[PDB]
Amino acid sequence: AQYEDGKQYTTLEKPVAGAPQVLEFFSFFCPHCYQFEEVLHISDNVKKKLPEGVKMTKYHVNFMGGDLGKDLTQAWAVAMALGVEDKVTVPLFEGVQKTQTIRSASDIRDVFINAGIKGEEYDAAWNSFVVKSLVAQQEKAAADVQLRGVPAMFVNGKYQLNPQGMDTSNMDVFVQQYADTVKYLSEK
Repeated sequence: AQYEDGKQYTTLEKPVAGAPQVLEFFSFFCPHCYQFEEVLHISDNVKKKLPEGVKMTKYHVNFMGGDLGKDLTQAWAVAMALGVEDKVTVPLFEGVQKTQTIRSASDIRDVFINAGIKGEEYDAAWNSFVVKSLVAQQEKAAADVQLRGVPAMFVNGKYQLNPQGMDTSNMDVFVQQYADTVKYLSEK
């Protein structure tokens, strides 16, 4: 076939019921994730090719960057709860990997403050039980597919994108191939 199990995607031996339709995992410590965000705009290009009625989910993971890696998963929960993902994603990636100015929870917080979220609003969110359950959801979704690598994308809790099996001569071509694959898996 043109799309083949083990080529552009793999199948989960243990499918995850009730899983989000399009579920992406990343870490602000993850070099390919930086690329996926800043250079390739993967999430964005997938969305433009997804059918009507499909929801897109993106979660942070703990297993990179130790203590700071966990802080970042809680901060991403804050970002989701406040709806400010699109204002902090780029400065978080650059603060962690480019300028290396993020070294503590306080520096993460500075990024939100500079993005215009208020101190009081950030700290309240940070400490809220709504953010706690949001952290739990990120961990549970990663746990369900026993996730040991990022970037990662899963479609309908059954299929896993396999970017290694796509050409990287050309970044635009890699992205379209990636997105068409999601669309194909989406319709499966």
